[PDB]
Amino acid sequence: ITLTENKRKSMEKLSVDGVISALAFDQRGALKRMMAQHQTKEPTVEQIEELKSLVSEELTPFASSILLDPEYGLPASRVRSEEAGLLLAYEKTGYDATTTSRLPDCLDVWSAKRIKEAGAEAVKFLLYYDIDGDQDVNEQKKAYIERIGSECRAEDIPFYLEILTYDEKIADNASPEFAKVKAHKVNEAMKVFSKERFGVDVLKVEVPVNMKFVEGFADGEVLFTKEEAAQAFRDQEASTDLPYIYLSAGVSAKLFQDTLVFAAESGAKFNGVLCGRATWAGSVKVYIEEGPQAAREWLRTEGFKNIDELNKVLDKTASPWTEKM
Amino acid sequence: ITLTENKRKSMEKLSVDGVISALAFDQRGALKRMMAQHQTKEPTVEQIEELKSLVSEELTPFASSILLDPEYGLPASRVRSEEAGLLLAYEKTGYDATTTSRLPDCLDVWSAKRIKEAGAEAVKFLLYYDIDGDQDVNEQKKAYIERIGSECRAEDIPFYLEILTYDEKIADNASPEFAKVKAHKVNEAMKVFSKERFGVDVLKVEVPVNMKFVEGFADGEVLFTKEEAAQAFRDQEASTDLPYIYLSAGVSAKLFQDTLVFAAESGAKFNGVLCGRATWAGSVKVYIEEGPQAAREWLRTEGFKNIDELNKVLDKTASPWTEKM
Ligand SMILES: O=C[C@H](O)COP(=O)(O)O
Ligand SMILES: *[C@H](CO)COP(=O)(O)O
Ligand SMILES: [Ca+2]
Ligand SMILES: [Ca+2]
Ligand SMILES: [Ca+2]
Ligand SMILES: [Ca+2]
Repeated sequence: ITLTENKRKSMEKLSVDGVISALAFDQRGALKRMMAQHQTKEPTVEQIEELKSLVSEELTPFASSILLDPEYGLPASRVRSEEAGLLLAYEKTGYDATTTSRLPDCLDVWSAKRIKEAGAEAVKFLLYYDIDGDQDVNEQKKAYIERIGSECRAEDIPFYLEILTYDEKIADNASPEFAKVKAHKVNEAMKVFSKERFGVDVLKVEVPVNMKFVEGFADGEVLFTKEEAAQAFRDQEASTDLPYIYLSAGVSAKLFQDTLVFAAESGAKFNGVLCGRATWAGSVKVYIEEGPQAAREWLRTEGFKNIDELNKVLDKTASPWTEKM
Repeated sequence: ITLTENKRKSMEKLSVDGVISALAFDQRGALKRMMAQHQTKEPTVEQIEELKSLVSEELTPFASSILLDPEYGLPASRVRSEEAGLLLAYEKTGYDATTTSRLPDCLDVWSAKRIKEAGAEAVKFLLYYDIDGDQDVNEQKKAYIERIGSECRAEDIPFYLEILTYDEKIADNASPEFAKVKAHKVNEAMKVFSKERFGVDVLKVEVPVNMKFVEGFADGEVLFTKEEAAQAFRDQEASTDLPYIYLSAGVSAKLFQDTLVFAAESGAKFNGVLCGRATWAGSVKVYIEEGPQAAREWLRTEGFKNIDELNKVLDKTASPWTEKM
């Protein structure tokens, strides 16, 4: 539903047996903030590019594909395992914090055609979306996604749409107040962007619940029973017929793995993950303070353990996207 | 050079016997300024939408198609002649005069898909381009046209690219200084955007010379001879294999008509025109002052006479785009 020959071939290069076990490292401003916590000077371009190349070289042998940004990640893309596919990010990093609109914007000197010419098997785009937000803002966001979806249809390259939800009136998405509305924000946004007019091939989405407030997982206030959390996962599955994959949102590797198990037990038929920080977060401190060689040894030990255990979990929880397309 | 079935059918709906005799009325800010100089109050949306409808309803019976803007011309597009095709402008009007980059920008809540859904047979986009300008600026512009070209391929709708040339250093493009380089600006820009990667189907371009400085046409200072001018047109013909049409550029109708004859004599194989103010400008004064009914009679008399004379010149100067495709 309903891949062209070329789009199918690219999807196969990004997955194994219909499951996407992709490594995500297109973070730019978020990576800079992480490195800023560990050194005096400002993170330089050589540091950004080198660290991306280390993660790509050491960990892509254990992923079906890697997501990188064209601004700092092109060197890293050339050192990935020959068995791993490539996704390239298309959006500018971050958003304007002085306003609530968080309007999307493509990299200035890039296009879907140039992403394909750079060797990518997919275009990835991040959209911030408040389903309950200003209707004129959301009309502009939907028109923008339509353009990108049309680009990808013309270039015949899969369109991976990442949706991060928020509320114009809630400052912290980690708060209990946002947790109470998160399922609504996520599942209704997925329903909108599963419409044919947007040309999405795979949705990259948050889990529809903040697991730190679910019974059995919560260390403090409990907002949801397990059955209530399970129902949010079943609503998410009932919100789209497209393939969708989960992002880690920077939670610990263990919590993300436990969440995937819970998702599968609840009835969610997710088709993999695009997991970033939960895998390689710890390499940042080591690289900045210890250097590149020490970072390699971290990736070969702690990094491998994160992605290896994730792969074991994906093997028993994820469903193949070939059942949907 | 090649067209899909639907792109070819749309091109036929925009032309007559392979000739494009299109009426241009996508003006917005410029039209508002023409109205402001005839009344005290500020022009209203109702006035703008009504005048576009009068022009569309009265003059489209004598044109192969009409170019309108989605912001005020959608009512006018519905009262157009059944035999006239529709083109819709896609770009935001004007440019920021505080800088020299003149970067393109699409209408916020529009896309090629929505333009097609609004009933258009083609997408029209305007690009300001200085072939000698800042290389990074032009790289961003080229990337931008690639996206729009890809959209139009996906939606299977002809892409009409309008190129207006300028110089980052020369303020007035009507000056003698700019006339001595206009041929370089026009012809070289046509070479760039004739490349397959931009997906252009038709170019809306200026004549490669300021005829007001050509021997026999200039009422004062003479910069070029007819032989030098004729060579500029032959260079323009040799700069693209795509169909291309001339824009009136606001010059007098008589001068524009004489330029089409001179172009055909020099060897230019242009495929039509997109003429606007030179055909209907006189109705603005009548409409604002004498009202909508007086403007209608002006269009049925003087307005018809203008477009009728133009069509008679086109029948003796324009070449069919079917000979290039
Ligand atoms: O630039 C600021 C953003 O919050 C960082 O996120 P990003 O690196 O994924 O674009
Ligand atoms: C998506 C990045 O583009 C996945 O990032 P993550 O750290 O897992 O949330
Ligand atoms: Ca091999
Ligand atoms: Ca489903
Ligand atoms: Ca299973
Ligand atoms: Ca005619």
